Amino acid sequence: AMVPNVVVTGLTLVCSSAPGPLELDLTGDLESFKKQSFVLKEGVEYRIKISFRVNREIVSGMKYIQHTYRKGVKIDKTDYMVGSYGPRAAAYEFLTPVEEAPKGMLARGSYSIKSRFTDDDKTDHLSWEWNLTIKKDW
Repeated sequence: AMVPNVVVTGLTLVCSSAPGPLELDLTGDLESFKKQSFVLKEGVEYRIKISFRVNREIVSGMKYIQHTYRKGVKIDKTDYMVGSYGPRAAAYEFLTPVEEAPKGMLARGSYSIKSRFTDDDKTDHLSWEWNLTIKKDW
């Protein structure tokens, strides 16, 4: 009861080219993302931004983990060391390095991503699943 020490609040694809917002509110119903997708134009640059709050005490070794699937088949895994954080009023933001969306006809289509935010105590701060659809155009 009932403000947890760590609350993962959002995922955003930061993409200058995109004509609309690309945000998941992670304080919401996580199951809903499975039938939703972010659309990205092929080859566009973007970062993933994870927003999270620390409310009471230091947390060490925060880590963001992504696994990428295509048609239910695992194709990639990436781990990002986020670091050690103490409490503060404002949400922290972790940004992945710039990446490009896949490009070329064979690579277009939908991909699913399983995301986890954890720490060196292996706490399941949040796990969620979301989809990315790569298209010729926005």
